[PDB]
Amino acid sequence: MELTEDLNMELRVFFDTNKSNIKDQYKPEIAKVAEKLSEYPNATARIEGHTDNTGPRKLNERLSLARANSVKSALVNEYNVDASRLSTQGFAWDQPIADNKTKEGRAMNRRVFATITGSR
Amino acid sequence: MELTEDLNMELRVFFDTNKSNIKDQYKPEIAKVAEKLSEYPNATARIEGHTDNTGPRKLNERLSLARANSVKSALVNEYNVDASRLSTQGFAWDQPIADNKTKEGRAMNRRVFATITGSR
Repeated sequence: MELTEDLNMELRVFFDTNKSNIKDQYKPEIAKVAEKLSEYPNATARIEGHTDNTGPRKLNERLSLARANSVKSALVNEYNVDASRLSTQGFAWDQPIADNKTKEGRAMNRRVFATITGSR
Repeated sequence: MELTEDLNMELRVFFDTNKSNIKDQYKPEIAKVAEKLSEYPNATARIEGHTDNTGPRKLNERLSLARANSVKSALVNEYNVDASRLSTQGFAWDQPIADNKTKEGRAMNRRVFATITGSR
C-alpha cells in the first residue's frame, strides 16, 4: 500500500574558455534530465557552475553562475521545466576537480554539475 | 550521466481468524507489486506473516508462515513471478503491531507485511 521510487541523477556539462553556452553534444543528456523531471514531477535539481582559475575573479564569479543558469535556461525554455524546481549557484574557481596547471585540467574545471533528486 | 531509480514498496495484507486466503480486496495491491517486480527486474521481496496471540503456538507458527506463503503463491502462480525472488517467514504472535486485548487490535495483527526493494 506504500510505494516509493527514488530518482538520483547526476549531470555533467563542460564549457569552452570564457563561454557559458551549452555545446550540442550535451543536449541529449539535458533532454534525458528533462524527461526524468517530467516522470518525477516532484524532483528538483541542484545546478552548480564553475570555472578554471584563469582571468579576473569577478569574471569567473559571473561566468560560473552564467554556466549554471545556462543549464537551467535550457531546461526551462526548451523543455518547459518549472524554473522554481531548479536552483543555480556559481563557485568561480573555488571548487576545482582537476589540475589548473594543464589545459586538460582547466577544461575539466569549466563545468556545471547538477544533481537531480526526488521521489514519486 | 549517472542515473538510478530505487524501488521501495510495502504491502500490507490482512486476514480473518484462522484464515490464510487472500481476500479479493487485496488483489489490486498484489497486482501492483507484480507490476513493480517486472519494472525492476532485480527487485526482491521479504514477505513476513503474523498471527494474533490466540490459539496454540504450533497453529500460529504454521498459520503465520502460511499467510506469507499465500502472498508468495499469488505472485508466483497468478503473476508468474519467480519464486526465488520472494522470501517468506512466519513470526507467529511474536511481533504484534496492535493490542491483542481488543478485536480490532487482533485484526491488525493477523497480517502479512511485504517489503519489496529493487533498483534500475
